[PDB]
Amino acid sequence: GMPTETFFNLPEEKRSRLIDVLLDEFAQNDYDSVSINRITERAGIAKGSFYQYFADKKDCYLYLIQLGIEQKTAFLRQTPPASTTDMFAYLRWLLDVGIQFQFHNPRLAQIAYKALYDDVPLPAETMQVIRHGSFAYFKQLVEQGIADGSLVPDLDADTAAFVLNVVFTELGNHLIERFAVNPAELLREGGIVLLQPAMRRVIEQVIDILERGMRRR
Ligand SMILES: [Cl-]
Repeated sequence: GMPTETFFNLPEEKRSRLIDVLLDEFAQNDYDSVSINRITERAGIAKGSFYQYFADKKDCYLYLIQLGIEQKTAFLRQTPPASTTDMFAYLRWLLDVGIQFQFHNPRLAQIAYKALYDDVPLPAETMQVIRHGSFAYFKQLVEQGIADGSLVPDLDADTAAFVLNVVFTELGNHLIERFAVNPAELLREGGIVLLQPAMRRVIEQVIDILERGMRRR
């Protein structure tokens, strides 16, 4: 179901304060561990008033997942595109974009990341895009690269897509783990941008490994 018109007709200051609380709750806790009373208490609203904005917990989770999808697509289109024809130069740009979206929207990214592993109630079409969307795109890129003779001829597209998908999914979390001292405050204050010089040489190192491993000799 969709969020109620009561939720959408809320004053911007009240609705933004509620979304901030919903993002924290769904990113810091597993779907089954999410507390509706903790939401109303932190949002500073009446007890039992959550159901005046969302029919159930499922509808609220779907809204947050769709918010992450729409935000990522809008971020992807607002980013200056790559001026290249090389697959690996494009992959470096796409890896950089994915990491930048995570650093600017950590709670939305964390909710979308947990959906890959946790038992969450998402429709078949939404679940497919979340868990198999990026893999399918990498497989298409690898199949294109083998066809134009740039990649190793005997390369298995499915296997190469698996390696690209796991790296792209986990790099951002590893960068934070390696370089960010107190990530909570660093992401909130926006100081994560000061670690880009150290993070970029890792992004370049990652692409170099994938390039040597996949590109034709
Ligand atoms: Cl966020």
